[PDB]
Amino acid sequence: NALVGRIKGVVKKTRRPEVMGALCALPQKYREPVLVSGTDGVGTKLRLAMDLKRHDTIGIDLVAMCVNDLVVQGAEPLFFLDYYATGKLDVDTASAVISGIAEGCLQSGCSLVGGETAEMPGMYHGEDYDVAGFCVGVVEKSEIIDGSKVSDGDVLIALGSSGPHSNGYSLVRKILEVSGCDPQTTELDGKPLADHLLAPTRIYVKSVLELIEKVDVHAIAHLTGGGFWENIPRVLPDNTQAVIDESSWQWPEVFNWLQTAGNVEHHEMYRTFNCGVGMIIALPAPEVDKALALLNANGENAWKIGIIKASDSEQRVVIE
Amino acid sequence: TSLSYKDAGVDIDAGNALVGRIKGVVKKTRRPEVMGGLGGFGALCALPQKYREPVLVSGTDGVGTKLRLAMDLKRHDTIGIDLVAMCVNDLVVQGAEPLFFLDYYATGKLDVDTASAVISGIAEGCLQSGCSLVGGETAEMPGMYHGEDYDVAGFCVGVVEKSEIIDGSKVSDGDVLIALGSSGPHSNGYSLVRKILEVSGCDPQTTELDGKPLADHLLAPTRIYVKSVLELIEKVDVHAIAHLTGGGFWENIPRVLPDNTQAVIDESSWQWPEVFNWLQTAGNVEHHEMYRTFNCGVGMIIALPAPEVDKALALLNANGENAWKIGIIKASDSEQRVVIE
Repeated sequence: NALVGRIKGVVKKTRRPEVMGALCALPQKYREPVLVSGTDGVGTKLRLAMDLKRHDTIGIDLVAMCVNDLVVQGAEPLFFLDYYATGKLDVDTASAVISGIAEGCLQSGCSLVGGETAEMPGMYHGEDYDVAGFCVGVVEKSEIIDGSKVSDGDVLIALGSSGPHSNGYSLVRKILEVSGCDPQTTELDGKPLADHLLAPTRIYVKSVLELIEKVDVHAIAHLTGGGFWENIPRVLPDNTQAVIDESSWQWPEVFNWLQTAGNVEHHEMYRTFNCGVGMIIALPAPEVDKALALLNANGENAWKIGIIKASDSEQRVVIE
Repeated sequence: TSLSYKDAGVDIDAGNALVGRIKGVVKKTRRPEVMGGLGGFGALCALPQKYREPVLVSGTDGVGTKLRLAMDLKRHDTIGIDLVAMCVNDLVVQGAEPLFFLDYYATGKLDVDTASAVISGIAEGCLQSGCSLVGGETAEMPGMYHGEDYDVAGFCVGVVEKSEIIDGSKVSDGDVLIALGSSGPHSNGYSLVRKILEVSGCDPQTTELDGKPLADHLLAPTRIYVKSVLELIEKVDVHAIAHLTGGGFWENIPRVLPDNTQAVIDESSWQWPEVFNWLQTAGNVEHHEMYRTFNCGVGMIIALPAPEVDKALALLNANGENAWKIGIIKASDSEQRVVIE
């Protein structure tokens, strides 16, 4: 009860006109609407936020991972739900998480329409909590980005990340342990290391939806678990190879610190971390100049990162 | 020494291994509206052609207290049915047809065997509900979950025609209440169940109730009423539907009745299933608390006009439901909203 009064405003303020067991009509502009759905958790980044006593942006991470996966196929995020599971309910901690979820929903354009807080005393020790996220998007059936248009000669455009986002934090915590440094004390390019590590995942919803309306996008890859090696081939047709130009961008410094402090090898960095790339967009070469101009002028860090070539190689991604 | 995700890591491939094993069981739930996605970034499902103004009905849930007892007795083939049943039975309350379902599975180290049995129960619940299991997430957080503990959360999406949303405004003085029998406690009242089991020193596996061990009665999967309720709305003017969950008769029945209306329950119209008689005796529970904690054999209550009762009962009983007239609706002259006589 002490929580529902502190979070009834976030459900009210994120409300879309379509919102009426939560009720939400479909946006009127869709003639043949197709529902796109997904669920997620924040991951090991929860443990780092707990160790740091910083829960103010965990809810942004939760929404971002959901909504970024929806917009990959061209879907407009419609509504969001979360399942807050904990041992003993720390009202201040849950309020900070829900505030972050509300911020993520507002940036995504979707409404926080439902949720639940469950208390499992014997399963969570301390003040631990686990939050599941759930989001539903709508895409026009004819406008689904199914990746079937990815062809030889397409150019790859990368969108910069705000940091590690919400993947690879199991390795982050191991690197911090073996280095023994204090993340709040260790300064890194003028900011504490903890700020680099806890930075909320960037939400690409509005910029991608603006892009699809103006240029012809063939596919989009959200770089999450498994980094480049696992996520890029998910959008590649058979007999195609993605060639990444490693010189086209510099890693944000947090990834250099992680590599050095953990002695992490080249392939492992591109598997565990996004290394500064949140998303990769495949599109035909004549569309690149328009795409880069739109993205960089509308709040993104976009650059030409590579190309797609026809190839029967079993190594679907090359980072040279 | 070069640090890798194998020094700790969540083991994404174990989650990928789980999806590889249960891929066939999940495929069997696929509706015609389901479309293959790009690379699993999101699940694609079209809207059913039936709906001219579709309104999406969504909800999340967990089994919570029943999960504790299910793993304390080390039987987890039906808790996935409970997770789906709680979602989909709530959707049909407003008239929504369940469309698709997603689950969030979290544990310390992924036991692929235990997870596959839970997912198979979720898929089974989706088959009974007519919805598809179209996605999920498996999270490996070794430091947060100790022992063999796991947590599972469900998310469901249903569709309802906008002009047909059931909000209880059609409830009238004189509406007859039909009840749908439950399969047991379903998924509510289980902190009291665990307390009664403790204070009585009862091992529910070696305690026989009517020939079956008490654990079978306590852990019976929640009955799914989707297909019976959707047919009822199709063939009968349904005014309201009460889903008896947490809070029992006293809390859930008024939640669907409009203001200045009262439900009068005829207690002689049914006998409590024996699992509730056992819990009442072993816990010395007041009957008023029984109606507060447990559904006492009544999973759902439908309000509808008196002329349509015979057709409704014939339809429901033809689907295998345990249906009977449980009470009536009358104007509450600033009185209590639920009365059990």
